[PDB]
Amino acid sequence: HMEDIKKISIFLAYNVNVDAIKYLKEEDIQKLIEEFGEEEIIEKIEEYPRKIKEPLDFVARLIHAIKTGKPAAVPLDNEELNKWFDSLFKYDEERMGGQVGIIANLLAILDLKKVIAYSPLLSKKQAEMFNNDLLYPIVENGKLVLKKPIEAYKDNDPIKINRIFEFKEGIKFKLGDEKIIAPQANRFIVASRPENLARIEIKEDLKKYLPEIGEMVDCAILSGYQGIKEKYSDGKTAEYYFKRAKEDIKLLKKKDIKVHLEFASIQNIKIRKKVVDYILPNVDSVGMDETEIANILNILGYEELSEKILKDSKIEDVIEGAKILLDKFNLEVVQVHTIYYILFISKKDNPLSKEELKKTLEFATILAATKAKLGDIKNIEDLKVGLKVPHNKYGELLKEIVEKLKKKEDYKIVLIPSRFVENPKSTVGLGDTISTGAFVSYVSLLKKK
Ligand SMILES: Nc1ncnc2c1ncn2[C@@H]1O[C@H](COP(=O)(O)O)[C@@H](O)[C@H]1O
Repeated sequence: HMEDIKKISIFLAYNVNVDAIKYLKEEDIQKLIEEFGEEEIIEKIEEYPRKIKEPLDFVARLIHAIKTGKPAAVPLDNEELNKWFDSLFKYDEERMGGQVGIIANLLAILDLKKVIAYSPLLSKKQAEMFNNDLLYPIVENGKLVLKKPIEAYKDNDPIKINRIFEFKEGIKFKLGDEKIIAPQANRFIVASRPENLARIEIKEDLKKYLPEIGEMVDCAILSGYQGIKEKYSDGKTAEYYFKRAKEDIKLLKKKDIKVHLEFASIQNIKIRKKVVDYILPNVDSVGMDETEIANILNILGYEELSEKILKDSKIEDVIEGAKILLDKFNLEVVQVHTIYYILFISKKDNPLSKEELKKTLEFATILAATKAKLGDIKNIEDLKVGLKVPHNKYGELLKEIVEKLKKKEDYKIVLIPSRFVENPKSTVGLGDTISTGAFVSYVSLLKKK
């Protein structure tokens, strides 16, 4: 369990935010009903507002989402309503949000050699969420300077905050003559994609220093493409920002680094196709689940294979879909993870051995089990709790099937069962945790060679 991971430097971009979370109870929803009126809410629920313009909009959309138990996200109509919303519906706790912020703080906890995180906005309240060991790129006096986020914040900068409302399964309240029971625990999110506050991009002053960043770094993890809009009020489009994102990878890759992408669940099929066209063909590693790999194969035209994966979920079909992704997009490794297993596929000429790829995946299952059972990771010593979680029994059966499948190839295929937690404290961002552990451990073993 010796960690060669600490010898790795990494760059992260682009999405960082603050998560203000409210843990709802029956008493909280009852107070909203009395304050705003049972009859006005019912009338508003039939209206089904697309955006929240008055406090009654948030109340109606929240109750509507609890009734279905399905996730829902509704933005505020205007950014000038932020202070009014926060003073009206107070939070329980604030913490770091976003794929960059969460993973960077975790990598800083794991004593990585150098962790450079970048985000467009850096207010004082946001810069205090970062770990003190993190570094933020700044241009001053015509040179690239890495300084700590608390020493590089800006007072005039806006802040991006996601207001999250969690409700447990079976929360019961009465609205009118209807009795409402939550069929499933879920989250209702009040958040906005960046426009007129910031943009998903590396600013023009830092773009000339991306190759210099790629020299002092071993690998990069890029995320946040789901926040790009189709059109913008100033006249810019998604193509404008996806082209520049393609430029950032090319500038970073003028030096020898590995770039990793975690395939996020993007509802917009048009932005999802942009990530397949602009980002995926230009990175070196990709991680996803069974649902997203079927979405990718569907975009590539393998509709017959996409339907088999979503309907039956047999490992032999998922393996065949990952081999299509590997050969088409100049990738080095494809990683597929579920609740039962995590699959790893590389080409035959990969410098790592079969047993080394297993050790890479064994670290990913320990880091994931720790976060699922503990709910959060605050110290390196906490990994011993994830070690206590035994392997999935059904995944051991899948492992034997993969060994037998190799009866007659140019691929290194490794399967390992996942350390499943029966009663996890949380499940948000667990896919980013497994994928980061596998990629970071994979870059470690390549560095030894
Ligand atoms: N109770 C659990 N114990 C361990 N791992 C889990 C548990 N629930 C979910 N996971 C992992 O979380 C991943 C979710 O990633 P995603 O759906 O891509 O965000 C799954 O593929 C599982 O590997």
